[PDB]
Amino acid sequence: ATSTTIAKHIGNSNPLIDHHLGADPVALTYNGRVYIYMSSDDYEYNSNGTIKDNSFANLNRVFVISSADMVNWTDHGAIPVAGANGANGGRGIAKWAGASWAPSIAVKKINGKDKFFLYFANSGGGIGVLTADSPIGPWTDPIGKPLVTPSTPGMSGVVWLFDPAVFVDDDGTGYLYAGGGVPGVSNPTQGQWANPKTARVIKLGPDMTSVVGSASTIDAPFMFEDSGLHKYNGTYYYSYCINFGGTHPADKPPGEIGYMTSSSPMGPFTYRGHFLKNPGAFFGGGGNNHHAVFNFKNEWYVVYHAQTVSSALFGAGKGYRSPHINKLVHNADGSIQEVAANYAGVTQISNLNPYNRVEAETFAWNGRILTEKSTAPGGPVNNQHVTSIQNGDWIAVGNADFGAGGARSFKANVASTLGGKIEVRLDSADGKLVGTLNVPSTGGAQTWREIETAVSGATGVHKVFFVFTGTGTGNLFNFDYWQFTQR
Ligand SMILES: [Ca+2]
Ligand code: NA
Ligand code: NA
Repeated sequence: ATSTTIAKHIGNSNPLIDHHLGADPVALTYNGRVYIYMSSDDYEYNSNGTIKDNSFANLNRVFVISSADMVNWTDHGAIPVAGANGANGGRGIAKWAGASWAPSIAVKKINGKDKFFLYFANSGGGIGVLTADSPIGPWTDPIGKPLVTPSTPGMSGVVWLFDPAVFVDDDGTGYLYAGGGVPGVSNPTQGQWANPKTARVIKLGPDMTSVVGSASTIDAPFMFEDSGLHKYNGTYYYSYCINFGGTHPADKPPGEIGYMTSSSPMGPFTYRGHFLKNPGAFFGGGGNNHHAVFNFKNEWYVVYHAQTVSSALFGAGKGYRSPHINKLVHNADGSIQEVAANYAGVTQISNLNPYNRVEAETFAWNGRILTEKSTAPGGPVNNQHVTSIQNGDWIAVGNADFGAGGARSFKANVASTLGGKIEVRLDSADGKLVGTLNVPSTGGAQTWREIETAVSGATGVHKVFFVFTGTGTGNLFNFDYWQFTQR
């Protein structure tokens, strides 16, 4: 192992991923996994190949990752949401939409079957929705145009119609929160900064792809954007990013996450405080806040973004964002403690079972690879592979539990022009070697073979490193999935 981690260091849980970016995160909790959906931040370049500032040109897909344990993330690749102005190569799902910003996600049992709803902002041109039968798709546009526009009843007054947050209440009723922006265009008055009145909540129909009645105004003081709704102990918590303009009182600090409570999902809400400081208060690279509060495996957390990957790569954040998660604490009086955002992040909550098929694109740490959609036959929905593997690169999983009996062998599905090796190491990238898998020439980068090799010394709970070596300079092989066999 020679390659180093960009930003997510071995033993640390933030950022969630660093092999690519992901902005404006939101969380779905579903059947033992947490899925994070993100805006498709990707590095933009000047004509001479130098990095430039993010201009949101690439924000036309939704990136999806998931975890059972908060440390190992499965990369589910990208939903080609926007389909206007070319797609997505003609493959965009929402043909009327040029962008898909700031996704929100919901699940609802309909007709005794779980259905999934992905919402997004078409820049400021309105909020759309796609549906699927799985949290990872495939996705359908059941409407063919925005779900909500400025002409939706109650939506008049919204300056920026974006950052959706959709909540399915305990009675099954869906609610959409959206909006932001500050009225008064170039120079808002002090009062316009303090009460923009651009936050909205609208009740959704039973089908989650229509609205009922009109939108209500949520008078979020110093509203900016980044609506959020969670429900704790019977109380609804509307959270949002506070704006940066005008003078601000001590209790409504610019750019921090504010929150309000109500006994009803549509209000009236009462301002309670703030629980997340600006990204730059904790990290390198600065940036504006975006967040979602969620309860996964019976603990409360907040997913948010920071510019921690671009900052490490370039020495400035340049508007490129990455996901983070930290614990969120409610007090006895229903207030929320300041979120201690950091790199350490959340300690692994359960072990990984190495004896099932584990996607190669399920990993906790990596020393510089990429993931992309795979040509491998079979595999889960939107199956990816690990690629851009050069000599010295590696990936690692946290706390694989080999058990007392330990592993007998190691299988890997690979595709290779020239061939190479996978070293299986415990604890560190230079750690105990338990096996070496010889990757043959398989016929090329799109011809797959599952290879098996011996393992010994793999018992109990360890980080596991897959260290890639070979003589070639470019790409040694593509790596789809692996599996250990029990002794
Ligand atoms: Ca795979
Ligand atoms: Na959001
Ligand atoms: Na690489």
